[PDB]
Amino acid sequence: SVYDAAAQLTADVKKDLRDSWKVIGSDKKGNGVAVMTTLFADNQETIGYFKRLGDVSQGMANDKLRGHSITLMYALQNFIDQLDNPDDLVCVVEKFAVNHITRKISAAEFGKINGPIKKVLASKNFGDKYANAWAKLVAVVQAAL
Amino acid sequence: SVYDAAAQLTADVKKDLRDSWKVIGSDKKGNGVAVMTTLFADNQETIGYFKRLGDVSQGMANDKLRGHSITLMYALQNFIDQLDNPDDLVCVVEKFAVNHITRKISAAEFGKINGPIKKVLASKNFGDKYANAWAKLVAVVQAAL
Ligand code: HEM
Ligand code: HEM
Repeated sequence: SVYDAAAQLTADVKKDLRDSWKVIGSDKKGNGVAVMTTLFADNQETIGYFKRLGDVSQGMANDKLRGHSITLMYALQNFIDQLDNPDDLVCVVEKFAVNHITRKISAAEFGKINGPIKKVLASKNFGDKYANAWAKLVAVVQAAL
Repeated sequence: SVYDAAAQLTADVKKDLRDSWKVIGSDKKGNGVAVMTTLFADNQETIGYFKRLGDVSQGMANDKLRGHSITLMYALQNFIDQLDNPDDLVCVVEKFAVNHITRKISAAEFGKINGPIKKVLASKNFGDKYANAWAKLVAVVQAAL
């Protein structure tokens, strides 16, 4: 249930998400591409899903990858801005869920993003505490897949 | 090209875009739904394209329409944030262009959004000057369609 998952976002979790987002969200282009490139390096078996982006090994130099990456960060910004209202968070999460259900992405594969996020957070000095907080948010999307 | 269209947005245009967005973008749920509902009211022929959203006449009550509307406002937020870097604005614009090209939305049809935006701006007292500024931004997307 996406509703039960959304309920797991307690006061403490929401604070950690906001505090860390102030930092990671300050450079959407750079951190977005870093998240994506890490995903492709750590789980090479997912590259096949992104054929539309072309050669993702080019990183920041790939225009399609950069556009996709920046937009991905705005999806996260969207989630963070809906933390105050469970009903609105749910409706936006289900919106992006569809975008992935159409690409045949399961909850298990969607979860492969936790690794990259934890690595990007660690590079900015945010440890496991924040990684776990973000994992709970990703869990809300997984519940809708 | 899309670059020429984007590279043409002047300082005065960007200023009016940012000033009006500070207001219109402050309530993404309320103004986003207002935009979508206005589009359906004035251009009833577009209703069929949004069958995935269900009964759009339900407005705010429709969770799918609400999720779509809030998300659309973040697409505009994305554009606004990339105004000072034409290279970044272009790659995000082309990304959203693909989303509509896949739905067979022509440049002319995409332009139907100008009416709704003009009316929403007007509801907050932003006149023709501001409406013209937004049509210039919508034109950057049309250059990609
Ligand atoms: C925090 C986690 C993630 C977020 C918020 C997210 C967000 C997005 C967004 C906003 C889009 C564009 C939707 C569209 O225009 O159709 C997208 C596309 C996509 N996502 Fe994700 N995504 C996430 C994780 C993943 C993961 C882990 C995978 C694969 C294992 C995945 C696979 C895809 C694919 C295949 C596309 C289509 C790319 C294209 O052809 O343009 N996503 N995602
Ligand atoms: C200010 C201009 C507009 C913006 C910023 C915008 C933005 C968006 C975004 C973010 C999506 C979701 C893409 C996805 O996840 O697949 C979307 C979907 C869509 N848009 Fe637009 N759009 C605009 C104008 C229009 C207009 C005027 C039309 C109709 C003539 C149109 C037709 C569609 C359709 C049919 C969908 C698919 C909806 C669905 O089934 O989920 N858009 N738009």
